[PDB]
Amino acid sequence: KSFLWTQSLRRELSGYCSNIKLQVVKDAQALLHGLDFSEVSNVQRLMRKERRDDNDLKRLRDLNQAVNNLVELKSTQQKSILRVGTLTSDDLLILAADLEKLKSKVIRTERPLSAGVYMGNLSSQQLDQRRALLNMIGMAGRDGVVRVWDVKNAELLNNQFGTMPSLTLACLTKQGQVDLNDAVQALTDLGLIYTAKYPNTSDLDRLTQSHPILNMIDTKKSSLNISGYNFSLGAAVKAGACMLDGGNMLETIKVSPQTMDGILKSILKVKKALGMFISDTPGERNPYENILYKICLSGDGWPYIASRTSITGRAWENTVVDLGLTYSQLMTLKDAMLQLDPNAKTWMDIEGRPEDPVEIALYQPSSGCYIHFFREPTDLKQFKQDAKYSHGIDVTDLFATQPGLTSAVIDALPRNMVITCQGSDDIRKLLESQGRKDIKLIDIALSKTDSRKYENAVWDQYKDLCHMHTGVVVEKKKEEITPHCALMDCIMFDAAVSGGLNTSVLRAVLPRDMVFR
Amino acid sequence: IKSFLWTQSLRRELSGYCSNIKLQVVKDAQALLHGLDFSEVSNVQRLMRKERRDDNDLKRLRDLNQAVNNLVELKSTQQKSILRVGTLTSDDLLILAADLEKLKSKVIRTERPLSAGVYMGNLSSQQLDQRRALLNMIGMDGVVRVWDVKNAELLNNQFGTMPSLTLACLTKQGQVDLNDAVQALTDLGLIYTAKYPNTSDLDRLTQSHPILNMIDTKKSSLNISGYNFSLGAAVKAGACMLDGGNMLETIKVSPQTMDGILKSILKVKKALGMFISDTPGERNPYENILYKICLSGDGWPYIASRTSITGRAWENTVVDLGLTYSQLMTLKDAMLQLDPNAKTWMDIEGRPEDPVEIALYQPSSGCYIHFFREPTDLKQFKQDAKYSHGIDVTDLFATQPGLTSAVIDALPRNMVITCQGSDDIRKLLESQGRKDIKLIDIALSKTDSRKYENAVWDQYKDLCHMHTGVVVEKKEEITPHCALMDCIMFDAAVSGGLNTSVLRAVLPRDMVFR
Amino acid sequence: KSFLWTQSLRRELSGYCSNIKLQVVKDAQALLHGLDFSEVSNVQRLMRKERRDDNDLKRLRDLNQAVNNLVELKSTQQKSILRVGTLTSDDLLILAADLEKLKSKVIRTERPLSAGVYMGNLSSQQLDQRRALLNMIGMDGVVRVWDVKNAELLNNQFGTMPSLTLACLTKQGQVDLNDAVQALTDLGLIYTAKYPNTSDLDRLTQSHPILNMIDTKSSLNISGYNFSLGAAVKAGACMLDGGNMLETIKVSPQTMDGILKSILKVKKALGMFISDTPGERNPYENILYKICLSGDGWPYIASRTSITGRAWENTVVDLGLTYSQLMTLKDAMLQLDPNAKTWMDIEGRPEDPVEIALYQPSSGCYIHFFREPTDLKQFKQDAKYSHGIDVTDLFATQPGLTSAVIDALPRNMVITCQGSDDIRKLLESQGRKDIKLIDIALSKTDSRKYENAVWDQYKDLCHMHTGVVVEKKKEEITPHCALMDCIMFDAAVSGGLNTSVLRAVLPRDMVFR
Ligand SMILES: Cc1cn([C@H]2C[C@H](O)[C@@H](COP(=O)(O)OP(=O)(O)OP(=O)(O)O)O2)c(=O)[nH]c1=O
Ligand SMILES: Cc1cn([C@H]2C[C@H](O)[C@@H](COP(=O)(O)OP(=O)(O)OP(=O)(O)O)O2)c(=O)[nH]c1=O
Ligand SMILES: Cc1cn([C@H]2C[C@H](O)[C@@H](COP(=O)(O)OP(=O)(O)OP(=O)(O)O)O2)c(=O)[nH]c1=O
Ligand SMILES: [Zn+2]
Ligand SMILES: [Zn+2]
Ligand SMILES: [Zn+2]
Repeated sequence: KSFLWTQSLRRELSGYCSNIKLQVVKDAQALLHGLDFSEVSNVQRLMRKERRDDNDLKRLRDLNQAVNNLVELKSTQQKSILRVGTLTSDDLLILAADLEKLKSKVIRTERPLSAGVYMGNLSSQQLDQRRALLNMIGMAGRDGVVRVWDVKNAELLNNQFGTMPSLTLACLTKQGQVDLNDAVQALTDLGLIYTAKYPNTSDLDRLTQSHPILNMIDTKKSSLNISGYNFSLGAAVKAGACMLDGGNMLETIKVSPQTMDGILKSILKVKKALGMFISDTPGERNPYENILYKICLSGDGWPYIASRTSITGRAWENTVVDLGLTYSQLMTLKDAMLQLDPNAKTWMDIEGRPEDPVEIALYQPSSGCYIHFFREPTDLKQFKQDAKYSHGIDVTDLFATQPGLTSAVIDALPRNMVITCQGSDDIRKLLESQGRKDIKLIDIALSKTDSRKYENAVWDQYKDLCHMHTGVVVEKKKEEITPHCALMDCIMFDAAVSGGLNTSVLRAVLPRDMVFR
Repeated sequence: IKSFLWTQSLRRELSGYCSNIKLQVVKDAQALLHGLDFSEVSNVQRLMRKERRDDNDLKRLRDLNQAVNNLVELKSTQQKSILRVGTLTSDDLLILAADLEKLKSKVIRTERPLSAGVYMGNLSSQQLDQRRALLNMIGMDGVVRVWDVKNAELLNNQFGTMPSLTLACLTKQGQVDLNDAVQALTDLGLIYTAKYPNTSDLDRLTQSHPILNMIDTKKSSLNISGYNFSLGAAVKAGACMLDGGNMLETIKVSPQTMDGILKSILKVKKALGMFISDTPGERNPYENILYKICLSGDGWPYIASRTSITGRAWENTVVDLGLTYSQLMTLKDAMLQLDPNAKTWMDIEGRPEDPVEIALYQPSSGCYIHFFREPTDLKQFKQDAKYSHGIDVTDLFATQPGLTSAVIDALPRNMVITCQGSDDIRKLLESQGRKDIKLIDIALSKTDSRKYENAVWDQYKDLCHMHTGVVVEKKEEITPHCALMDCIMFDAAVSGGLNTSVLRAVLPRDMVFR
Repeated sequence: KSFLWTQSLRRELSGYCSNIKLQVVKDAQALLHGLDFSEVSNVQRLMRKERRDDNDLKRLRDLNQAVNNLVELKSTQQKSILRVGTLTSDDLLILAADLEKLKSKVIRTERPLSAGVYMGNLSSQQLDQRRALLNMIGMDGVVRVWDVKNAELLNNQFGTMPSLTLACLTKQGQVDLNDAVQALTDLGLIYTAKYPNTSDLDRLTQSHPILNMIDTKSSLNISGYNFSLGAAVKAGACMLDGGNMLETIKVSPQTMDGILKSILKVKKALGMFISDTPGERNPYENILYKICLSGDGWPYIASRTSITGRAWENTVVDLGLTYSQLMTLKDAMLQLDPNAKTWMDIEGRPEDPVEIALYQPSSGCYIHFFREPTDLKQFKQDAKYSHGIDVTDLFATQPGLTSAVIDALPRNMVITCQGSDDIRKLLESQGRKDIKLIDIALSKTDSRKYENAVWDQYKDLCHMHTGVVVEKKKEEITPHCALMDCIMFDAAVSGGLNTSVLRAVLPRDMVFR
């Protein structure tokens, strides 16, 4: 049971807990004195939209920044590198495994909000499976892709949605029109129930007769559904936890670079004692997934309750362990593939020979999504020739690429997809070698001159999407020419067929974290 | 804890008998705030602070209880219940009877010493420690007692807690708004859905709910009143504020639902392995619910005013289908009242090898042992009836067997016993293997022996109802000889007079009769 | 820390230390000239076995005997009675309390090697707790190292001795005696200032190749034929000219009280104590064990393999179960399979029992113990018509075991018995209702078919029944023993009686005293 994991974590981590009521209340007073609550109200309106854009994201990020400026309980950017010492060698293997698993769960929980899930012309079963994923993660339109956030840089969504007890307190007070004191009291009572049990709707009902301010709490919302400006029971419980000058609440834990390793060691002791685990399914976190994510985000702050909105990066980026895709990876890849329209015109192109590919790309011009990844060659002799005369890739730059993607991506391609390419024999052979004989191919056969008419235009617009081509490439007359990229080739070949290049933002299908290791 | 597991299982099984009584408890607490003299509440708290209380004190208590009972609608009323086969099986009733007998013994050894008392004077270090241990377990001239009273049965059911009274006292005597106490106790009730609240929980609750600092966590269910603020009292009241959670506290019992409730308790018992402990002191959840329900087939066993209920649980609920181990513990404990060093008379009626009435009397503290035995020699008995005791043999059927051996076994080591016989007493004590007891033969003349005979019967007639037959001497009719009255009159003869004095029965008048 | 305690003991006992290097080398030279080191190799092979039997034990005890025959540094059987004198009355109370605590720690450490611990079908939480204990002490479904008829033959068979360690290194490491001597001397030097650790040993091996024969991973589940760091350090302590090494202490009956008095001065000064943790001995538990084994010998370094008895039996103080005994009892109970068929039977009434037995026939273990009666009048009837126990023979039995054993019985056991009503009441008395009972109800006649075969095999298991017992008809009959009953009631249900070694769950010195 989840509360048992929590109580044992409380028992084990008691020495890292503190009484922070005063500081949370002072932060709440600073917001009350300093924050535009009509702008809070404005951000609540934006979170009620089914579809949000960069203008919506800017409003949220600016408000988060204004909140951050007024409070003292703030997390600071602190990369942590975990080495043998307080943590054992086996401790470190356990932690690196569990963080790989959390990376998978978090990406599959958050990414489709921005990447999107195609929900148009699909079979009954596909629609059912997809709906199940969407429902599980708390998730229109065009076309027919379901996507909550349409933004140029999805990375600007990181860490912008956490609840903070001082904000929750200031907003209950100001937006609910009660005295700060009555707000503190209602939360204290919820805090007290939480010493003994997770509070439920029935418990909260009884509390609302005492404190009508608790009527603002929606018991149907989860942390998947909310921002720091919304009133979930989760937000209220976390605030109430902070009001006790008393009892080992995990929400009051502070981490510093001096206590990180020990706090993690204590978590691993409870992990082994209770058999806690990271789940393979996306959506809501268990107590262990939650504590581990919060601690690893920053070795300097209050993991549960400080303002975390100025923190860049993910927890698996901010805390690293120092001494064929996995199941976790394959699930990420499968769900990322759901963004593709199986019916749409889809280009494919490769660099390297089809029995030895080093760069592969697929491109759907209509929605603008692309698949793009790399493979280390087997035949280094032939690679060197292809490097001089085609692709200009330095082999040593491929060392950091994720192995196994060629198989895995090709296996995950929609059944009966139709692929368009420039030179059909190479593609067929590659697809057949990976066991896909069902994919139909359209060979375009453009002339060499017609093929590269939009070459300069494509590289002018889209250069930032590929940095792999570093070597000078020549052609026999020898003259220097622009290197061939699988991805740019899909885009220029499509532009040549279409008779023009549009200025479109493109959407990467694979996470960068999967393309490279 | 195993105990809270027992409570939670009972809550599940019994949920259909629970009810939403928030509004009634609060309305009752409202009638008390409007109606009750809270200076008298305060007066009764003063009296509960005394180490020694008397009948005047018990008076104030019962009268204030009557005042409380007159103001509230949540009241249990007198309802005797007889359990017969039906909803409860043959096997069920055996279990409940075995369990009530266990509870009875436990409860008496817990409560009776508060008024009967325990001698703590001139005893060995071993005995003093063993007695101190018992005393600590139960909340407590050589005798330590708390209630010095004429009729101790007037203590029954005068000390329960009740949600409405606790709420009304918190409010008035704490000087906070009613809603404030409700709020604080609600919180306490919420915690009690998940655990039994402890001192730590109370500490954290008080920091925001100052009203709770009136609860002193040292005070216990045992030796405290409905007017005092124990954690138990607050927890019970909070249980009533939720209107949910299947709180045992909100159960109502009627003559129609009694057998069904006890059947569900028995179900939980078999499933959890619940039991009545033979240890005195704090009640486990099984012992406690069993007590509370069997007190009345009509009320709210946990939270109603019960102070108008006469009788005890094993008297108001009965199963219709020598000493047991449970009684021998009760017996061995009741005997602790005696001062081994005091002057002690012993007299018997019937010959030494066939006793029918035995008595011992310690004139200094006024306590007495008195019981009966069925004769083996019916021939010699009828002669004894005509010439000595006038006891009708059939009136002895109703007396408890095996007291002769158990009492003589439990008599304190090295006691000096005074008697108008010595020889019949010796033989009998030797018969039971008590050679260590020293005897003083007083050898009074026939006529000096019975100088105070009328005086003694005049004052103490109600203490023995067993002598019914006409007794003659060579013939003229004479006053029958009673073992108890003889001890008293022989003592008066030696003393040169008889004091007007209340005596104390060492044995429960409930162990003498079956 | 333990080295702190060692340092203080060295300061205070220094007058009892002597230089014994010459005698140690002489003994090692006697072994080198006399001992069969192929047989030493054979006993090392036997100690590598995870499970060992009585043939293995005989090999060890015969080799130990051969060693003992060859050396002059040997301890002699010498019982010590401690009386008021050099030790004060309070000294004697401290020492009595400590020997009781040490007895508990020692039994909890060594006894499971032979009694066994059940590690079969149990919860996750039980297996974790039991694994922790087994790891602490250096250790079908029952894990045991020694499967032997008489585990007392294990006593004093595993001590390290400097002459043997020195002889074995020399011969089996194929170096000159002087090379081993100088190597251990250097180790002894380090020991004047610290307990040598792995880095110290690693450093020394680079100048002394012989020292790589030593393992750094203890004194538990090894012998004197093993090359532990402990044995090598002990040998090294003997190689030094002075420096107050506890290893060189000699005790006699004249010095014994004075040595103990001095230890107690250190105990008081440092706050030394006997731990309740099973496993490795701290220096106070160690010196007290070694001194109290014999009042005549070299407690750390002599051959001890001919001494019978334990330290709390060989040294005694003449002046309801303790915490230490309850710890011992809880651990003893780990031997039982909670899932196995288990008989129970009692003599005396359930309210007043005087003999209790439980028996698991598959594994062969039995719980068996006594209690003094409350009602002597009923007891005397039971003595004449059932059990034949003389009440004065119950005086010497350990009280408090009824409550303690029953409270300690595995959760959810199923118990088989002949007549269920008395067992129920007794179990109910200690609030054990989780224990399910099976009433086997054999006829009186079928009951006791195997009565004579059981007594013929197992008489030595109960000596309590001395009274003549009779059955009205009046004729003499065989007294009824709770233990023998479980055994014969089992044989009747099984249709035969196997010849089977039985194992007592409880230590004998827990049943008595
Ligand atoms: C991008 C986005 C995420 N979310 C949700 C999904 C993210 O996984 C989640 C991250 O929240 P945090 O994990 O940032 O929120 P929290 O720390 O308060 O969580 P908890 O209550 O356990 O302490 O926010 C939204 O509700 N709306 C959005 O638009
Ligand atoms: C004789 C005497 C009895 N008693 C009481 C102690 C107990 O309150 C009472 C027995 O309990 P009730 O069952 O009388 O008390 P309760 O129902 O409130 O207990 P709980 O909180 O568990 O519901 O006998 C005294 O307090 N003082 C006395 O002097
Ligand atoms: C029963 C049994 C005991 N033992 C032994 C291991 C230890 O050597 C022995 C304890 O012996 P001593 O206590 O006899 O050991 P020691 O004096 O050599 O050790 P040290 O001076 O370094 O503290 O218990 C086994 O090894 N296996 C067994 O099966
Ligand atoms: Zn490229
Ligand atoms: Zn009479
Ligand atoms: Zn026997």
